[PDB]
Amino acid sequence: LEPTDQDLDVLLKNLGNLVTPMALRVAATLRLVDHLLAGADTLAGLADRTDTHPQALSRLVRHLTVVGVLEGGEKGRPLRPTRLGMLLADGHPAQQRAWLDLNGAVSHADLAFTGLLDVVRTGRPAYAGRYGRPFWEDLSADVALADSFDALMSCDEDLAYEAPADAYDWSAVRHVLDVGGGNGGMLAAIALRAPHLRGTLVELAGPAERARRRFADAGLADRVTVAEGDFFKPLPVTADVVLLSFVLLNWSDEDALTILRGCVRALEPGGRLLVLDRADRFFSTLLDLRMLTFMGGRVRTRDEVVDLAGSAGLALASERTSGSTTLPFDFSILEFTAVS
Ligand SMILES: C[S@@+](CC[C@H](N)C(=O)[O-])C[C@H]1O[C@@H](n2cnc3c(N)ncnc32)[C@H](O)[C@@H]1O
Repeated sequence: LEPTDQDLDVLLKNLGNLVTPMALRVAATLRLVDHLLAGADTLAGLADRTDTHPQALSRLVRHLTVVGVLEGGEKGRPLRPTRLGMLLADGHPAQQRAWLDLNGAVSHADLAFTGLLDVVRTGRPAYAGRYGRPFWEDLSADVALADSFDALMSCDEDLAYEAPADAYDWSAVRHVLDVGGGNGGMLAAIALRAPHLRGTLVELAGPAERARRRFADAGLADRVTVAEGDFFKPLPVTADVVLLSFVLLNWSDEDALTILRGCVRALEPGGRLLVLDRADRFFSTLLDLRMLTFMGGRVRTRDEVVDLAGSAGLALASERTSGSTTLPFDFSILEFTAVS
């Protein structure tokens, strides 16, 4: 095959273009579009409001103009965002300004993509190599990253867990061990549906503190407790139900296996281990690479989790996938028993 000039152009402006996406991130981070919409319409004006180097900013601004994010400033027209540029306004529902915000977790993490070669070579995430510690430990210690990461996820919404909680019968369930339960959304929805149910959530300090508050707010502290812990170490209690809610997808096959082995060990005899997890092609592969690059994990298909569970001494007992009005993706609950 012989590449056309159009192929070359698309490679240079788009696919191989690492400059423009950083310009967008700098643009979002500086609230450039917001400052323009609030009245700034000159370079010195924007520079003054962003505390940026006037000449350097003009250069970012020329680029942003060529690529279609800003317009005007014809060297006597007024500097302004384009229709596309309006995506960076603070309140657009697509939250693109938050996604690109270098202060935010996702964009911050995206920068670790400069270590992608090593990621493809070793299968290991680049995040720690860039920032000093692994993704979740970083988010745990830094509330701005944690909250910013959470704010962009549908799981963080008010009714996020109603449907999955609705999908399983908790009536006879006595004690749920919620491994890496985050701020406790699933556990709370469960505890509310099952008044006699007790719960134990194991988490890093950051999310543990937020889960404590969620449980208190809900009148659940009497029966749902929070334990700060490392789910790579032996779990602190046993339970007739062990829950992994959107946890496995964050880990490599190897790390996910060590987590499950840990869960099987805390699972009381006869108990149930539950894994709740789960154009078009572009977005899944994007997500997949972020997951790999950020934390060493991946979205696994059903069978893949089944085989992984099988290697942890678990056998599939039942499976259910369903949709929600809240989530942009259907969810699924894999229910396992100890095969021994
Ligand atoms: C997808 S997030 C939250 C998952 C949550 N159960 C839910 O329903 O969304 C994954 C969680 O695993 C937690 N985590 C990561 N490493 C951990 C570890 N070593 N010990 C405990 N929790 C950990 C993170 O703090 C994060 O809250």
